[PDB]
Amino acid sequence: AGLNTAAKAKGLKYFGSATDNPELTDSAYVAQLSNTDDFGQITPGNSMKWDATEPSQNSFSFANGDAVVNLANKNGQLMRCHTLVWHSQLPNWVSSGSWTNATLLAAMKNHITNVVTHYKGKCYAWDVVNEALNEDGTFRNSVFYQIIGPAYIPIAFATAAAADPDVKLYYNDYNIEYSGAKATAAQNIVKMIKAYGAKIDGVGLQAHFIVGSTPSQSDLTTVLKGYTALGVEVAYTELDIRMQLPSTAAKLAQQSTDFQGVAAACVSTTGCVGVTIWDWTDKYSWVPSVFQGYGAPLPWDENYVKKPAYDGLMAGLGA
Ligand SMILES: O[C@@H]1[C@@H](O)[C@H](O[C@@H]2CO[C@@H](O)[C@H](O)[C@H]2O)OC[C@H]1O
Ligand SMILES: O[C@@H]1[C@@H](O)[C@H](O[C@@H]2CO[C@H](O)[C@H](O)[C@H]2O)OC[C@H]1O
Ligand SMILES: *[C@@H]1O[C@H](CO)[C@@H](O)[C@H](O)[C@H]1NC(C)=O
Repeated sequence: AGLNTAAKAKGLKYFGSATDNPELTDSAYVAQLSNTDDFGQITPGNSMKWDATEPSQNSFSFANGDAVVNLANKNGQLMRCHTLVWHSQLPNWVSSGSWTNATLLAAMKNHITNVVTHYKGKCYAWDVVNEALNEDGTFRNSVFYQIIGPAYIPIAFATAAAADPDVKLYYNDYNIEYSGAKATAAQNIVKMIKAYGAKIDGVGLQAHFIVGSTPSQSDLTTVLKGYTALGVEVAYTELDIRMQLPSTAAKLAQQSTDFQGVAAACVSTTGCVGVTIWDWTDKYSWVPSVFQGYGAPLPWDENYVKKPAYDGLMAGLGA
């Protein structure tokens, strides 16, 4: 009947979509987001980030995040919660602080404890740390890495695990979906967390790909298995496949085969629990404002109509 029913038929936990609060006032959008044939899981695109949830130190703000959880709860959808420690979308107080290891650690831990406890029981997974790596596999020079060092990553995991012992704790990153230094470094982050003694349950593969330059099914699968071999689960967390504009029939067909291979890679890897697309309609994609000249990244167009990519995903799911 749809992407999520097809996904569950193959043993995945869900097919899902990100969303954001301004889109929840569009009744046609909400109708399809709420179609559980297609979406069994929701991620908030913005309202669980640090700037949204802790705009001032120890001053938490949950209304916008809770509005997304309320929509998922209405529909019986699972939630992925996104994201606790990330260098982007930080409030001014974090980025402008004069910190010591001890003072920034205390602020970070308090952020994690508060936000994870707030959403205790409500999340399938958290993206505990996002985007910790450079492309060469070195650590990104975020405030957290500059002040705390590598230990910030396992400390974050351990803090989240104390606050909610049942939720799956993920490390989430982009360009870790294909073989290379960054993916190896992400495997090493799993290993480092466990060597510290902290819990990590999953690796989140963003999957922000480009039409005609998408990793192949074989390389996707080799990489997924490289993480599941470590005793963690995997998911594609932010899938979109942006095209160089303008859209054409040929590019739409190529985008279908690109999405097809991602779904098929996940089915072929035991331990791949699901796929989340980063929103579901081109109308609301983040892409065009960030990647100049690119767009039309999703399985529905800006008029809420299925594109050939929808059929590619169904075909990759074996439906
Ligand atoms: O609305 C936008 C969001 O869709 C966007 O989300 C980020 C996209 O890049 C991924 O790497 C991040 O993990 C994800 O949160 O953030 C910017 C915002 O304007
Ligand atoms: O906020 C960041 C973006 O800067 C980032 O961009 C990558 C760069 O390498 C690629 O071409 C990949 O397709 C892009 O998505 O993307 C993720 C986002 O976190
Ligand atoms: C910060 O302190 C923790 C001990 O609380 C430690 O694990 C970490 O390595 C320290 N980092 C730096 C740069 O001192």
